[PDB]
Amino acid sequence: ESADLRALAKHLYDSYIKSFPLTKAKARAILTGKTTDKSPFVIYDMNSLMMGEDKIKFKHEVAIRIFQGCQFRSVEAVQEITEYAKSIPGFVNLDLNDQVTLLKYGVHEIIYTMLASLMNKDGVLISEGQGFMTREFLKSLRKPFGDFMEPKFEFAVKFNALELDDSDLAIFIAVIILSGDRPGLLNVKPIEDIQDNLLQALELQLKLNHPESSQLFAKLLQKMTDLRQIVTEHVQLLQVIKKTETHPLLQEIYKD
Amino acid sequence: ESADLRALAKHLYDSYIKSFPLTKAKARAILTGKTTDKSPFVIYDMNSLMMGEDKIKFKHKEVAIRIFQGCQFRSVEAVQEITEYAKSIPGFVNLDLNDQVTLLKYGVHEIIYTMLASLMNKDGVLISEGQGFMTREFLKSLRKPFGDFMEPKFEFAVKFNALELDDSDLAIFIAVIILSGDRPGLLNVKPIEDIQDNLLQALELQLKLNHPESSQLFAKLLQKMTDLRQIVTEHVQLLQVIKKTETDMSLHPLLQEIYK
Ligand SMILES: Cc1c(C)c2c(c(C)c1O)CC[C@](C)(COc1ccc(C[C@@H]3SC(=O)NC3=O)cc1)O2
Repeated sequence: ESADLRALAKHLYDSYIKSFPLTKAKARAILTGKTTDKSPFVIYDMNSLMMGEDKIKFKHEVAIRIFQGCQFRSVEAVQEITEYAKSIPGFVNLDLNDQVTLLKYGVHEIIYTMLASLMNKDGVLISEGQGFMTREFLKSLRKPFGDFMEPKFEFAVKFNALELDDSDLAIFIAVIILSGDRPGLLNVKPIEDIQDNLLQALELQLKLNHPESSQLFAKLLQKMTDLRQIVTEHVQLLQVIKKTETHPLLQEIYKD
Repeated sequence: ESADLRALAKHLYDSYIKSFPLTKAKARAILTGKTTDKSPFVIYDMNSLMMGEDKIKFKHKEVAIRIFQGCQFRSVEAVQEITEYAKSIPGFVNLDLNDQVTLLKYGVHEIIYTMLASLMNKDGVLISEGQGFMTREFLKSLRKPFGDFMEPKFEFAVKFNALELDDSDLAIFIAVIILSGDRPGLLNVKPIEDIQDNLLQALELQLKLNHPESSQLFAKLLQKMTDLRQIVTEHVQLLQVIKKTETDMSLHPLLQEIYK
């Protein structure tokens, strides 16, 4: 019944709010919004990063130090997503090796998804939204690194064209984690039974929440392919990056 | 209204029977055994193959290369049919002309491997209008580069075939593929994207009437549009290996053009 999907929907939004500090509705204000409640330090020069890097609350060559920090968050979101996943009804009851797998692979698609929420066409928010690093600056970086985030900007700008909100992404995010075609799973029926349930709940969500936006649920699913390619070809930089910087205890934190 | 979509569902099925002579319904009857009039000749090793040329017509220099140029000739004949089918898609011929070409350049191969599964099972694939059948094992067993071309298509086919789509559904899905905004180099994307909402609308309603028990098949089907791109990519690159280990073997120009 609809009452049950609407239930599971509210459920997942709630976990989404608890598990994820910086929400999209929150970041949208902080971004180009007109609210003067605060003003993120903008990073645009080389002469503004190191001037910001003194006054900010960062926890850590420049083209490399910039990369490493985008890796500090990846290791953070990995935890936020994991905690969110545990609240997805049935996820903890799956076989445990299977949970690790679903998360091993979904993490990289969940990250770029919610990164699109901190992104507009000119840059991206940083450090809980206390920063905005311009896209023009990120292109300007040493050749192994200059096209690091350019694909994610390009993809974000399309994904945001959909005008999803946090209530939409919550159910969307969940569908990714339950992909059920990940390498190496062992009991696949329950993963799919859950995904079907979430995919149902997504469909009713966008229909209730964007009745004018027609066939939006169908457009959203094909953005999941756009993601699987972003991640495919993001690994191809992440391998070639192991052909530049060439820590022991740190490499263990960041390994893969 | 419902009925507008069911009319568009019928129109595309009708173009589909007329544009493709090897439907999934023909393929599935040859493969099963519903007959003794349409049984195929099976090519399980080299020695079969020289006999199959006696008993079937293949207008075909070594074996891995002639089998491969075999796939080329068929590919070219495949593009010609999809180009024909595309022309029947309401609105497609009304687009900007440089865009028709673009949608076709990028869509033609996602579609080939889609309807290739119609002709595949776990054990092999139908060749020559269904007159033959080449074991997956034989295809894995060809010379170092070529014995890998068919395998991911076999892999995609076994998952895809599991959806149990018939021709009435595939006709709509093929047309959802062609009309894609996401194609690089497209001039005016809104009129394309507007068509596809309607094609998608049709596919959603079609997949529900034709497959009620099968929950979320529309969703599930839209997902496998990911696996196609991954097979095109894997091909394009492995196709570049051949053209430089094999600088004597040629490439049909149509294929050559639609391959940037
Ligand atoms: C003689 C013959 C063969 C050998 C045959 C097929 C037919 C119809 C034949 O008549 C079809 C299945 C098939 C396994 C070919 O299936 C493929 C079709 C396309 C492709 C990709 C090619 S490669 C390229 O550069 N562009 C393509 O379409 C690979 C396998 O082998």
